[PDB]
Amino acid sequence: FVGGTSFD
Repeated sequence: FVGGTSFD
């Protein structure tokens, strides 16, 4: 997901 450390 956009907005975090290495998330989808």
